[PDB]
Amino acid sequence: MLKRMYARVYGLVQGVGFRKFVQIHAIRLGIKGYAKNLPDGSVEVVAEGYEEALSKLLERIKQGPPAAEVEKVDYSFSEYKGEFEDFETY
Repeated sequence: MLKRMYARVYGLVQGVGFRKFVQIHAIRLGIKGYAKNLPDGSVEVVAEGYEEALSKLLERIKQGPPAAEVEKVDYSFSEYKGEFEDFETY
């Protein structure tokens, strides 16, 4: 039922509202975790919730808002730990 999803996102994905787009969708889907800006310009997303919710969020992560140029997303799944209480940015 529940999983953790990790995604790393490459392209033009900083300074373009990419994480605001991801956050709005994560909240709608009941997902907790975070989207973190890495120094190299990539974004890490850690997301926990229902597996179907994560599948839907992954679609949005790959899509991005129009200003974002999403070129590649590497992702994987692991055990839901249930420790996140909100969806944050770092």
